[PDB]
Amino acid sequence: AHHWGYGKHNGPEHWHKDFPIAKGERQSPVDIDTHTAKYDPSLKPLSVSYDQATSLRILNNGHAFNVEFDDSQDKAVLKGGPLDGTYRLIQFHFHWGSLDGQGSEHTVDKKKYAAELHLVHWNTKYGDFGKAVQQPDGLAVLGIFLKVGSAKPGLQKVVDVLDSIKTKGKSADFTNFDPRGLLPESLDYWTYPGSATTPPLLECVTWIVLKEPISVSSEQVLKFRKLNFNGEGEPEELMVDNWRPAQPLKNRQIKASFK
Ligand SMILES: NS(=O)(=O)c1nc2ccccc2s1
Ligand SMILES: [Zn+2]
Repeated sequence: AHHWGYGKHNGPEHWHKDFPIAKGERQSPVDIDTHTAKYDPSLKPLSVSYDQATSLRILNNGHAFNVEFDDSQDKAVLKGGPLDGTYRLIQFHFHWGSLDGQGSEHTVDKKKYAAELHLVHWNTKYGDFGKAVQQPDGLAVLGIFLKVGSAKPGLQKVVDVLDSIKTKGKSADFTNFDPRGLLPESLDYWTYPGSATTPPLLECVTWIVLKEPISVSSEQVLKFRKLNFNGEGEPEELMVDNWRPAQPLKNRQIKASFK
């Protein structure tokens, strides 16, 4: 079974041994060089339709926590932008640092943000998530940077439940959470073809990374950093620095939706 992580012996630099696609041609995340990203006037506005999103549960999976959604019909969908077709929200999660100066997976002109939110959606033309991840256009991940400043009121419900899912394998009911409260004002974005950022690192993702970060408070992110990678009763390993660093861009172009 999987033994990868973000510790001292099993971290990103080791993943390729079990998952050789780690050294593939379309791996994520990447550094976004803002000057080299070309404005593409053919890119459409992003359609984020979360009005009917139905959250169910929050889970500490040992590498992050996932806020899970009922994806058994088109309730919360992403379309437009660079996408063809309709992509259904399945879960969101975050990556964050041990300090505010790191935590994001994507970087912007080498800048690291304190954290990064990933809203994961699967292409409905493939019928289920597990089939979608086997396709080059199977997933669309909306990435949103977090900076530390003013609190995000829409995040507080998430923060407050974390004490109940401290350790790996714990979950809690988490209904009625509205992901719209995690979105910045602007939907300007960068897009490129890439991969999942955790094993198995499948090359199935159209990345949509919003330019505008959301602000969260230092107290909010401090509570992320109280989570544990370990299971109950095991030696405490704080869940921090659960980010994969930037990977080679290779033969890819990053496009901008904005001038
Ligand atoms: N961190 S992320 O790319 O949003 C992501 N990682 C994974 C791993 C397995 C399946 C899907 C995804 S989507
Ligand atoms: Zn992620």
